[PDB]
Amino acid sequence: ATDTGGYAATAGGNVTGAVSKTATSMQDIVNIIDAARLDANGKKVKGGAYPLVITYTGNEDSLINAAAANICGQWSKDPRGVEIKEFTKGITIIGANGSSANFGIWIKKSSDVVVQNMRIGYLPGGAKDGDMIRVDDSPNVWVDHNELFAANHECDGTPDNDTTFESAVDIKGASNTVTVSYNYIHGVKKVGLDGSSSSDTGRNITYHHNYYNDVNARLPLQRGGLVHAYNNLYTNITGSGLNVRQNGQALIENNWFEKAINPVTSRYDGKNFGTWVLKGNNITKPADFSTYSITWTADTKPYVNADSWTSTGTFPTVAYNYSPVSAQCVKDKLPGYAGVGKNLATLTSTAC
Ligand SMILES: [Ca+2]
Repeated sequence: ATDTGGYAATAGGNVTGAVSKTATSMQDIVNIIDAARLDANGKKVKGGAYPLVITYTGNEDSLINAAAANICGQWSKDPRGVEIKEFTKGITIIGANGSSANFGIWIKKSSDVVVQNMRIGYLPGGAKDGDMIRVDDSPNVWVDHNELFAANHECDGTPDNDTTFESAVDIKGASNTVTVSYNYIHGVKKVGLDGSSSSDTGRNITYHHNYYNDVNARLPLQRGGLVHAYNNLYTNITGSGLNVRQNGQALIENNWFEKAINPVTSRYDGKNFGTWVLKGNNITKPADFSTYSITWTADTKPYVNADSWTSTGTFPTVAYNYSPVSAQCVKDKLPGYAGVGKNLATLTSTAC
């Protein structure tokens, strides 16, 4: 019921007393959440009055298709997103098949929120934090079976030459336990941070069974804490992958890396290098780099790359229960389980 296969343990809105609602538009989602804060007497209840299961049936393909055709006109528009602020009764936002959104989900100071089967893409407002999914000061969040996409490209003359599009899954603050699973993330320059700054360290996050394709960096950009990445398929990484910083620890197991530049590294700070424990990935030694097109580059400040493909530290005993399939099975099967319209199907060895 509360098993996500990672550090997050939540059933979201699928609990006792849950109220099911259908949202046909972004504004409905907003109105529905607002109504869920009132008690039988019409007075607001801190954290929400009752649990919710919102089924989003909206479709914004027209907005998405128009944006895909004019990539550079997106960054300067107003950002669009539904905010889930201080809602702790339990909430699940699940898209209907055929559903789509050109707006993001921004979670702040909440807990026990699950967002599933949502196809989100080409969001406007990259220069004003137009994230697809943001988890801020929010423990027990599960982002599962979603398709997050844009174009892995940077337009000219954008603020900081970094704002053509914002991130897919940014995690920051006290979001102590989070699970990011079965997502199909493609065409994204900045996938997601795990800590917004050098001081924003900590958290225990699990990234499992995600399919990354044509992404530039931040898988994630980790600042301290623990990150467990297993059964992910990493292909066409154009910049860097898992960047473990501020003495963070990562357990990188049974993943498949292919056509990736700097898949596992610790760079951009020049100090306080993170560590990684590598085991069961398709790459087992430097000899495999050529086999899978793994390239390494240096940085202008002191850095550490896993070009020796050896463990550089340790990792505490993994709390939860999980059963990873082989890296080969991920490569062969994952694409059919990750994303939307897969009916939240999970990959087990039985299917390998
Ligand atoms: Ca952001």
